[PDB]
Amino acid sequence: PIVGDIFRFLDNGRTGLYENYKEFSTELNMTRESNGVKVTINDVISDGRTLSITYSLESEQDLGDDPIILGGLDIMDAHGSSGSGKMTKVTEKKYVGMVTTTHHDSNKKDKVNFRWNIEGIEIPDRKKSIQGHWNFALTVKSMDSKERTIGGSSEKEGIKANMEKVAMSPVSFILYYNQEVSKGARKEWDSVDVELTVKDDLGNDYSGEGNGGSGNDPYNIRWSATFQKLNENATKLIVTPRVHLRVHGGVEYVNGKEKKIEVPNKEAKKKDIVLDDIVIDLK
Amino acid sequence: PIVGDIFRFLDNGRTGLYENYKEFSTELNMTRESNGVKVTINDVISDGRTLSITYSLESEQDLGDDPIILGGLDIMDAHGSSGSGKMTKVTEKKYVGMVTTTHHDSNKKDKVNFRWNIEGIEIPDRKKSIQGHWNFALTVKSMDSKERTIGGSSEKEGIKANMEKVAMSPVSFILYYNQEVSKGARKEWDSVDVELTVKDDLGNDYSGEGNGGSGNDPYNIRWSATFQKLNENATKLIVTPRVHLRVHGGVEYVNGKEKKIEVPNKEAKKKDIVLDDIVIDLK
Amino acid sequence: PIVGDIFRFLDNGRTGLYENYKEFSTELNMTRESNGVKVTINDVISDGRTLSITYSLESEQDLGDDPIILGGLDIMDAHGSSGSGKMTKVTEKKYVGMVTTTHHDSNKKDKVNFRWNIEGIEIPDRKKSIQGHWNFALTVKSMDSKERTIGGSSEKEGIKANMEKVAMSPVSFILYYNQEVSKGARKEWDSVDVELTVKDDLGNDYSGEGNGGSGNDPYNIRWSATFQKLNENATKLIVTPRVHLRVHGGVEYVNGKEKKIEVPNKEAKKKDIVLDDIVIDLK
Repeated sequence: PIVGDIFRFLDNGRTGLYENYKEFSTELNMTRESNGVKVTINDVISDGRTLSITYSLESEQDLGDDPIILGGLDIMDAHGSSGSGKMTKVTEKKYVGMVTTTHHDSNKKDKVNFRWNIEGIEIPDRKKSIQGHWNFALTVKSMDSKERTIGGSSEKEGIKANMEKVAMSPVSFILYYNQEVSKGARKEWDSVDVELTVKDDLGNDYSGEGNGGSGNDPYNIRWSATFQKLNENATKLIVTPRVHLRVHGGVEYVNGKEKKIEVPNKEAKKKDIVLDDIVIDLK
Repeated sequence: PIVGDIFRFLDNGRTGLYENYKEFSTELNMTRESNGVKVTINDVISDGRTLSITYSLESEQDLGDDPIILGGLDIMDAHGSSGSGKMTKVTEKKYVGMVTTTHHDSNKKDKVNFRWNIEGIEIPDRKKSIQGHWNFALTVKSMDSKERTIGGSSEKEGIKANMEKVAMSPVSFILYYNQEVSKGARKEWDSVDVELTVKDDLGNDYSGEGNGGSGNDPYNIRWSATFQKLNENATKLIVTPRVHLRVHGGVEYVNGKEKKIEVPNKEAKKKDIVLDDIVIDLK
Repeated sequence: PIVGDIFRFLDNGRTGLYENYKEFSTELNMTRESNGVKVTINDVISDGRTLSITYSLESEQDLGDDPIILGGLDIMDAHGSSGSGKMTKVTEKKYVGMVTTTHHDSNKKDKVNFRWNIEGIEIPDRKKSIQGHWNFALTVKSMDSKERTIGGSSEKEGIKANMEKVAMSPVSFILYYNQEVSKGARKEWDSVDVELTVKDDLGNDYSGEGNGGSGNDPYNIRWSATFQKLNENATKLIVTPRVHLRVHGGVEYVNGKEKKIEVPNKEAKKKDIVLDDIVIDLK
């Protein structure tokens, strides 16, 4: 009850990644209640890399349209961490959502100890928050995954994508990789962002979702993304790096020398998208 | 100054619980000030079970109608914890409030070490927050209480309330207890909530307030509540468990078979309130 | 890029303090990215007393006018701490800001270990937050400063300002001090606030900014403030303590005894500003 599978309920309208999550999840339906607010933490699961959690939020009284969870899901001994969260209305007193955390410890964790510590629910519609504490402290065993360390790359505008690792669970698979930007390229561009699109030998496409990036400069970022149950008959992944370059503010028309149209800075120049292409042996 | 007794000022319009809190409180009026905002932490007190704190908030500039404290009151070595907070305007630059935290360590704590760590004041009226840090780190000695471990219960619809413990301070008293729900009952209901109402042998009623609940499933929840200075001539508590059952979304009219009115699901059925009744020896 | 020197960009319209901060800063441009939001932590610097950090915030999608950083900059082994933060729009997807934290460890710290842990970006304009994690864990070496322990004071209305310490970095200098309030004075006043204004032997004035205050009662507060690069030819600081006294709610007119105007409480009385004056040997 509420919604039967929160992972699929939340997986919209480009779709697929969460498809096998509940079945591989540990169901807990463990509850905390203060101040008219019952928080339940439903399905639980851990890549080894990323920990995803499913919850409900029920109240005595309207949360409205976009309640804000104050607090945080925290992994003990995460080295860095990144994350995401969604939430969706099912009734004006029921909400289901998902919180996701990715640690940046070099190796994956067999057991993830985490604490979900909520300190408040803001109800922006009603200008107000519900104060209190709702806490869960628990550790989860990770599903196993096969990781191979891989290489492979393509360059172009200065600006170049390196594969690092691949990891395959029963439910999903992960691509680890990073972007490098040259002194040339850094200079004409201030937001280089390298997306990968995934196919296998075989026809198929993979839906996926970033898990966050990191860097010591604004340009050389290690990233990783998670994608759909790898197809069992696939031999090879074909990876295309989409690169989205950007710099605007205001700007100029130069009706010039005549009668030709011309902007400083160059109006098509100064924020574009480019491509490349890599082959990974599932082996 | 500000308001003389924040505990009573905050205790509205069903009334009584906080009545003796200030007198048994440790007054500290310890202050922190950054960014135009002076936070004072006035009265302090600890059940052994729950820690309640009283504060003022003064600013240079309007908080408006419902300022939001970003941060948290945290008990060191709390096992779980729950809590509540209220705040009330006294001037457009003065606010008084109370924060309450309940730990779920099996035994009560003689000393409670806590940290009140504020990271911000949102001013939803003005769409804005005041960023900063205001921190108090301090430990409080608990008032003593007499706790007896008790049993006693009543069942009905599957769905059954068990007393666990009673604890009596000079200022207030606590009932520990839990609800159990059967496979039968769980199935027709998704929000069973067991409230207790308290009398003594003697006429009197007790105002009280939940301190939070906990469970490993959505149904079997350990709870506790706090109630008024127990009356000294009372011998026995008479406890009535109010049970509020719920499931709606949309719904149906069936003008049928004729001419009788009929909803799926059954429109009076599927969210009700029931009762029972228990006797506890103050002994 | 973005803005070249965030410290000066943020230093408005009484101006000077941040003027030499970037040059003495450690530039890091270390980045974290989740959920469409790239947070960069640009310039870094530490008084020994206070740690100031500069950052950018870039998004895929409007932050609007006053985004709210949920989370906190935290110093490990800070004894108490206080802080401040500003942020300013540069584009509807670019924001630059500064966060400042002051620890109240008796001695200054040669290395400050801190964690910047962001758990969310509220977008009050759009009623909404972006959930996730963006974390930086890093330690900074402090710039050296010359601290002398000093005394000196002036009294008046009961109510009296004591110098404690002075500390001079290459970029800025700090005055440590405290206010004391007598039983007389405490009684007619509930918000005594002692500001200092700074000159040297020499003509010059110093822009400065509180770093927060602390006290075990609402009145005797240790404070400190930071001011501009001390002028090299200065021999002595001339410090004037401005004292702002306050108590209003409502109030009265007494057309009386005739025809003279008279308010209870006394309408000019009950919130004023007074002064004093101290000489510190730079020695």
